[PDB]
Amino acid sequence: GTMSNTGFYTHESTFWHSTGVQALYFPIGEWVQPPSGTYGADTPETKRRFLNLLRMSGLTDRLVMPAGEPVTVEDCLRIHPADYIRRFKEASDAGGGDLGMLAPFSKGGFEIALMSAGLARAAIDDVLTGKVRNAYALSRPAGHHCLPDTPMGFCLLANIPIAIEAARARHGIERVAVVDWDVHHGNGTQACYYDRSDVLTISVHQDRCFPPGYSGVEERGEGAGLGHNINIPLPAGSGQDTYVHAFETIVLPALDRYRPDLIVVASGLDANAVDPLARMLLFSESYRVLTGMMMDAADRLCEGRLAVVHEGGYSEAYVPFCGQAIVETLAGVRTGVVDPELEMFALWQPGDRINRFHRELVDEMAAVLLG
Amino acid sequence: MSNTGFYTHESTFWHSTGVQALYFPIGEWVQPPSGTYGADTPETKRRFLNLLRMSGLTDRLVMPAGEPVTVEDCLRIHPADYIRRFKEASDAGGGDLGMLAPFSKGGFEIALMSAGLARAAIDDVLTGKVRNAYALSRPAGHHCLPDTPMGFCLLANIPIAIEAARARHGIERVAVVDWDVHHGNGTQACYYDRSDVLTISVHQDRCFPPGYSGVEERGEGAGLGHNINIPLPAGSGQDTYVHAFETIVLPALDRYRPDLIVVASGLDANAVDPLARMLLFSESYRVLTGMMMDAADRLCEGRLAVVHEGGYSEAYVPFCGQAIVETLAGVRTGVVDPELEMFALWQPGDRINRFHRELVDEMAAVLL
Amino acid sequence: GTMSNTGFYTHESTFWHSTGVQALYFPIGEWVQPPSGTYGADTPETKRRFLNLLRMSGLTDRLVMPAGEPVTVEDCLRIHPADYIRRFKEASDAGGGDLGMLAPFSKGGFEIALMSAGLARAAIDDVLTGKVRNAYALSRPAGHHCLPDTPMGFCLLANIPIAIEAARARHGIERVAVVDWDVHHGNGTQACYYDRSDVLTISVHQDRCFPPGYSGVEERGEGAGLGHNINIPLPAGSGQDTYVHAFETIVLPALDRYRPDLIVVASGLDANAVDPLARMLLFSESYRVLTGMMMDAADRLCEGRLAVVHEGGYSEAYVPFCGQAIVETLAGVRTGVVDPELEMFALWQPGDRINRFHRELVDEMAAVLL
Amino acid sequence: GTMSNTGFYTHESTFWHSTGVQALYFPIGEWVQPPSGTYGADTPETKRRFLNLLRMSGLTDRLVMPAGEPVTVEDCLRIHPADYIRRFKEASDAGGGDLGMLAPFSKGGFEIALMSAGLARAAIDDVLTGKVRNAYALSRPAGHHCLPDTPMGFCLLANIPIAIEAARARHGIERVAVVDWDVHHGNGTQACYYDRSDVLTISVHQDRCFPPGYSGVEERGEGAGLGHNINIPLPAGSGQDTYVHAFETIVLPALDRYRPDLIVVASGLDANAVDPLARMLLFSESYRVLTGMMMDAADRLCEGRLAVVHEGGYSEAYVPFCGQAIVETLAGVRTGVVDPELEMFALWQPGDRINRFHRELVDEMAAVLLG
Ligand SMILES: OC[C@H]1O[C@@H](O)[C@H](O)[C@@H](O)[C@@H]1O
Ligand SMILES: OC[C@H]1O[C@@H](O)[C@H](O)[C@@H](O)[C@@H]1O
Ligand SMILES: OC[C@H]1O[C@@H](O)[C@H](O)[C@@H](O)[C@@H]1O
Ligand SMILES: [K+]
Ligand SMILES: [K+]
Ligand SMILES: [K+]
Ligand SMILES: [K+]
Ligand SMILES: [Zn+2]
Ligand SMILES: [Zn+2]
Ligand SMILES: [Zn+2]
Ligand SMILES: [Zn+2]
Repeated sequence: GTMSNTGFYTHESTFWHSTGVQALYFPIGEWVQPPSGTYGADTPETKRRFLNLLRMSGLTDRLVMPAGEPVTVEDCLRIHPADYIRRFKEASDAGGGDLGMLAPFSKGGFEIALMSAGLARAAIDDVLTGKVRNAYALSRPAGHHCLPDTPMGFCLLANIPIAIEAARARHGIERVAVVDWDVHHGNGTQACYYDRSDVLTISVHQDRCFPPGYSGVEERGEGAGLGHNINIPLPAGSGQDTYVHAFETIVLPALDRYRPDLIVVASGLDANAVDPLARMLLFSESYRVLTGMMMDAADRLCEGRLAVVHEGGYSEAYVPFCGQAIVETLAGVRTGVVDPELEMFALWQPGDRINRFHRELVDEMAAVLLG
Repeated sequence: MSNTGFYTHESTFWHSTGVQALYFPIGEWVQPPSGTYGADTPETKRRFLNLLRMSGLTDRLVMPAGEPVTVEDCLRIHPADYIRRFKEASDAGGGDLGMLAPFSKGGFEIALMSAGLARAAIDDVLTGKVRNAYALSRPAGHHCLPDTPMGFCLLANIPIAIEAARARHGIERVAVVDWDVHHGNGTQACYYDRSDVLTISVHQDRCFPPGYSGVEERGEGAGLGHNINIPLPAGSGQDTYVHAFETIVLPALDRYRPDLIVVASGLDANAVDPLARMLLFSESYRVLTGMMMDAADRLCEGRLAVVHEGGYSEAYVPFCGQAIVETLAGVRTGVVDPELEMFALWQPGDRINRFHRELVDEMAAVLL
Repeated sequence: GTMSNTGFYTHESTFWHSTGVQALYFPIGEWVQPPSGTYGADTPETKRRFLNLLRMSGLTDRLVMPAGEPVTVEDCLRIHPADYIRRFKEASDAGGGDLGMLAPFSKGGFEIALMSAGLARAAIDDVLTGKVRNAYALSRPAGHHCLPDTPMGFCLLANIPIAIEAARARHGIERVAVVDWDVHHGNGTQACYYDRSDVLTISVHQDRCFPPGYSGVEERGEGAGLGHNINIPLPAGSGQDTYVHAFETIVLPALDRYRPDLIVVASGLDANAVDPLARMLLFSESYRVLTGMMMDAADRLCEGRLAVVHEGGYSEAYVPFCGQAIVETLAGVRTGVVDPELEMFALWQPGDRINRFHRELVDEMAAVLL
Repeated sequence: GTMSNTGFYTHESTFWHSTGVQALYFPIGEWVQPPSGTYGADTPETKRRFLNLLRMSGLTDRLVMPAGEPVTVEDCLRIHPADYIRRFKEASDAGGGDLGMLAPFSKGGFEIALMSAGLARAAIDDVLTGKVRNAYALSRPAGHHCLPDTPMGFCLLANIPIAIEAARARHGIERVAVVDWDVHHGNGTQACYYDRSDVLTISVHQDRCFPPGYSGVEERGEGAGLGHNINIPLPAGSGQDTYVHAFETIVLPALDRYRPDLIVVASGLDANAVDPLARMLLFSESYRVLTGMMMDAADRLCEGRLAVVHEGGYSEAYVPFCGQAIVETLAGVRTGVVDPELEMFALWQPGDRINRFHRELVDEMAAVLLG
């Protein structure tokens, strides 16, 4: 019982990153009144409360929890140009700033970003060397929107690509699949590997949400990357049925065709049923099913090698239950935690008429993407 | 001076639901919140009023001093036992006498004031002191059953206000159009067997009450045909809402011929609300308010009273509320909604909208 | 009866000024963790809750509440150099900043600072023209630490000096007294008039608090201003007895000798018993006493002309009861408001031994200053 | 580098205790408006931020940090009557309550109180068995105002007395000294041992603060406890000089005469210079001095056996720097932490004239209490 083979990678400094004073994500000034209680959208508590519940549940006693270690600037330069890293560190040493679109940070945010990327790097490395069978990295700030030279949407470094390239330099790995179930499009991961065949990048996201107006079915890669990028925009208001169907008919077959040597999941929990930053209806049970599917795929394709890296998630109240369910599934253990909304959110799921239409939309995309 | 009344009182912001994480009670697995506590926080309503003041619009609004309803007003809807137990709990430490309707010490008096804002707004529209009105009621009312508070609602604000107007003025027909994203089960129950109020609810399918749709609940006895439930799919945007108003709500009002239109205006269908999955934004509420004003112009001499219900985004509710009041008053301000472009880009695609329109068209045929 | 002759000057935009993300007033960074919940020290709620209680009490029905109007850049230039105003406006048009010592502000803070100063200007003007007998201006951001060229300690413009100089240009008023009972030293007001006899500046403050380490008894002005500045540093831990003694034996006699044509109170409420930014023991009853004393002085010396301008106060929970008590005293009415801490904060007051010693310290200052 | 002999005892559940909605400590109601941001006075963050800074500082890598274990009902009954324990458990199983004066708690507060007391019990036990040389227990809820029959002032169980009596039953310890430097009077500790000679209870506190109006110099015990209780009320506005003089002239000589076999410090951090709940002027350097004096006393009198148990402290911004200073002193190490208020809070200290008068008051008390 005792110790599982699942690693959980976290460091206190990830909770010290601050985006500044916003009302939700709206900058103050003009017509947006400063907030009185919670400021910001990516608040530390939207990630800390997940860790706190994990500790209260007792699960941490059964997890491998290594000390966090930051990436180096050299690790960053495998993805980002030296000019971006210089200006980022320069602003961080002053009073912070925002070098992209909706990517604010405070004094010292550079070092925290290095630690966050280091949690992902260590999780992927420890899975590859067999120190653990699978892993969850509680990275904050997130990574999947960060382009090589432009931070975006709360993401300051390209966490997953940095971790993959660091692993390639130290281990060599023939093919990697990144499955992004954060509710927003993983435009950063897509851009980092768009012209390459050695990473299959898959994103399931709310149609048109972030980047705003973007769907992306027709963006399949270019050059050697043609056919190695898969975008699955789902309608707002999709629930577990739609997500499970997209995984069954698109994600899983795409992974079987590609035969990766490692599966990385970009795990945003912002598709949850009460998140302010999207319109989806997933709940804790949904994340159990999706995690189980990814574990099954990793078991069949790459000896169970599955690394899960946190991205978004904006409900302080409900994100902890979804994260708890993921880690429980990775570790193969249940706890005494009771999700208080388990039945309510099941009753909120769309009816059969809506689910049938959403499946038809998914089937149409599966024909376009897999044939 | 505009001819639009805005009814608000400071005490409505002093009602508190207690410590919850969102709406989850704290306990073994729900950690107490660190920043904002609760879901119906005072700021989800005060920030609307604050923006109205910053915009200058309050200088052109009629803003009477709030006056609470009396126990006699409450007893037209609620049994004396409920009102007694409510007052007794409020005089102690508060409590929760229903399902998800917590309140603190003194919450009874605040609920009387909240209902009084709705009573005054409706009365002032009926007597013509103002052409239309917005009542910033908190706590909300549209989930409150005659003997059971529910879903943040402690008294049946709109029904108390209608029955108070009837007791002085005698009104033959009133229509209540509820665009709060949750089903107005309280309004529905107060008038379910009556023809003198047409109750219409547009709500997210299955949301609150959880799993409830309600198309088939069309009234009973003398009220048969006088209740209309319009469940819309989660993820519906402006196109779907406007179509449901064009094809169901407005035709239903035309047939019924109300002497007064009351809108139960929750702002929780907004695109970033935590408590629903809809995609309305400030421009959507301008369109819907314009449609209700045009209906009131055609049917009842512009008599339109708008009573606040839900809305849970502290950041974004103010811009939606501002847009409604600007539309009621017929004046624009310098306020620019910073999310106008983004929330337009978020709207559903044509394929989704076409399917949602088919679903609305099917209900329109059934609902006559 | 019906309406009073007391004005209350407030504008919604004053609550929209933000100092940014700080833990209390500490900047976030390597060792100061970002706060969860309340960020900053000068939070909007430390002033808005005062107004909210005033509304709940019903007192606003009987107060004159004119619409707020800002001061102009021209009004500011009577005190501040154009270079400061230009750099302040420049930073405010971008993303905010901090041009001094512990004076952060956000985008648009310049226009809000103009409105805050405008509340003080209008309050003083309306008292002078007789529109109201007395007034309270809920200014935020505060003003009494702002030097002519350097903002400091949450103060971005010199509210009271700008208001006084505007009243001079408009009405030619000759002698004004400023009595500053904010718990911190009014170094800005002192600096603005240090060489001038047409304003008597008096500050009662916690010894060494803000500016840190400053006491100031011997700084009594210069030139024509010699004898027209009075600093009364009181020990940390002083309560109502000590404050009342300093007012009876120093403040009131100084006003009698100066013969002002207007009394302005710089009213910070941060000497209250639970404030985080000072160590004093005043409570709502204390502010009734001090306000009555200032009203008595104004009644004797300048026909009741008394304008009260808000400065500091950092207890969201308790500042409202102190502000309410001041405004009730100014209007000569009582309300149904019950201060829940009256019994406890009276029990917290220092014992006789300490009060005796504090009185001796006050007596020594009085012998020097008078 | 390597491990210190200092224990730090904390459990996640102590941060889940909630006092409910109060503005500061004022109950909400007709004239106290509900708070917007921070609710309550004893907020979880007033203790968690101390732990968070300890982790950031790297000091935790060199501290012994055992898993928290709660006390049992048997342990509580050594101090509290069965009727109180029964009623406390009953209210906790429902929806919480307040069984005393200013001691609210929420559902499940009973189990959390048992854990909080357990942190103190284990700290004292491990100091006594030699598992660590000294220890800090981050107890929350606090204990030192709790009377045997009546909770008070945020304290639900008598943490320190429960811990001492548990140590007596298991180890037979003969004499213990409790030195309470929380800014409020330790009326709970005083009551628990008032007629006993086997605990010397010393409290340094702001005169008249809490319980309100209480000074207490003349309350020196009864029966076998005569001369074994020492109250040192200091004036509001006292700073480091006054506190240090009180320790040099009263606390340290009292410990030398009593010859304890263990020293327990009831460590509230609410004498700090920005605390809302008192009027004192201590800062992080002051707590280094006071902790060093207690360590020197323990070194001379009881083989270094010193257990420090958290009580109050209500500045979220500043309490962490004071707690960090104490633990660094116990462990005998420095870190990279920079207290940002060192220069300002030194400038705030009282002038010579006040310090001389406060010293005279202290001298008069030493003449009554020790001679
Ligand atoms: O359909 C059942 C119906 O029963 C009636 O008694 C309630 O008042 C209605 O609101 C409800 O919908
Ligand atoms: O007066 C304003 C000043 O008050 C002092 O007590 C605080 O330490 C400073 O941070 C603040 O700026
Ligand atoms: O404070 C502890 C003691 O205080 C004394 O005044 C009481 O008489 C004692 O019974 C009590 O235990
Ligand atoms: K995605
Ligand atoms: K509805
Ligand atoms: K002063
Ligand atoms: K003490
Ligand atoms: Zn996301
Ligand atoms: Zn609603
Ligand atoms: Zn001050
Ligand atoms: Zn204390």
